[PDB]
Amino acid sequence: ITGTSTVGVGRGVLGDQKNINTTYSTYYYLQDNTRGNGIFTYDAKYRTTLPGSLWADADNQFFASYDAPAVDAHYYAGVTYDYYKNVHNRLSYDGNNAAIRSSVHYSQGYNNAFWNGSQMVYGDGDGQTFIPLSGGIDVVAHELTHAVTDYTAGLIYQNESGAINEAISDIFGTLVEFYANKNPDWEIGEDVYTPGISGDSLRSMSDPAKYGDPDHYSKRYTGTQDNGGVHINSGIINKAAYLISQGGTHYGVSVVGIGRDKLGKIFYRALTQYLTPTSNFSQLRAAAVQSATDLYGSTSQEVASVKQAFDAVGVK
Ligand SMILES: CC(C)C[C@H](C[Si](O)(O)CNC(=O)CCc1ccccc1)C(=O)N[C@@H](CC(C)C)C(=O)O
Ligand SMILES: [Ca+2]
Ligand SMILES: [Ca+2]
Ligand SMILES: [Ca+2]
Ligand SMILES: [Ca+2]
Ligand SMILES: [Zn+2]
Repeated sequence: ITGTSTVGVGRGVLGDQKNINTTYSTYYYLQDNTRGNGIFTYDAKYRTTLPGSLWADADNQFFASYDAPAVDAHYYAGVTYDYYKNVHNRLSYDGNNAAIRSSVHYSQGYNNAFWNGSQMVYGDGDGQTFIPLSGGIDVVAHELTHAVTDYTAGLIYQNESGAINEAISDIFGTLVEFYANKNPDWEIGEDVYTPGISGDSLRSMSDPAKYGDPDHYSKRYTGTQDNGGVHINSGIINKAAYLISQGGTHYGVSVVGIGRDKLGKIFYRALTQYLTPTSNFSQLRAAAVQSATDLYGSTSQEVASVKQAFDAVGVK
């Protein structure tokens, strides 16, 4: 809508207070005009029709329980946008400042989230397995990254390419988490998962096997579930990414960590320059070393660490 840019205040899923960019026109809307072509947050009102209606508030104060998820989706989207802009010099997911849209309160007791090809969607969870998904910054960034991937490499959502697609989302979701410095970790969705059970998480990048995910190419899932295990085999790449950044010894192979920042640069470059819709793990390996090479030279430690990492997860 057309109106006056302003700032509201509200409480997020975790009960934290924060300021949000809104737009004033009769009502106060969850419309952030400060970022690219804007960030829009909608209310799906427990239905499945999208996107629903642009979030309207009467007083610019979002302290109602029903508001929480909207606050977070809106806020975290902004943070994610900033990350891409500040860090990778990317303007929105399309690189052309496309408007970012999210819908919350999707369905009833919906334990998931997704990028529908046009926007982000978040369920509220059943309150047992999950709480409103937008409460996790890694989650929001994961979703937004799916968009980035779509506009770039276009990795098809199945089998190996789909696993890569997933890993990308986990990696960047994690990097964004570190970027915001919000109790950063190498875990996925710990903030909205099992309300419930402390210390747990949906996925682990540092130790995927902890949750039954493969951490070695030899343990790759080859069935048909999960689109051919896109959310499973991602653990392999996730583990690799972890090693590149943090370093360590996995299956007898030692990897010298190069740090988060370099990890991001390397992966972003691979994503945007070398990956294709049908790329596989092995292709991912080549893209990654090519990027590092481009960035730090063939004889660099960076290239070295990338190689060891892939070796460590049995990806040649
Ligand atoms: C919390 C976690 C990061 C959320 C992830 C969502 Si997703 O974007 O990877 C996949 N979402 C869907 O498949 C929703 C249905 C759909 C809509 C449109 C097109 C295709 C599918 C995530 O990792 N989800 C996985 C784990 C769940 C327990 C949350 C999963 O969906 O398997
Ligand atoms: Ca209000
Ligand atoms: Ca965390
Ligand atoms: Ca996390
Ligand atoms: Ca938990
Ligand atoms: Zn995903």
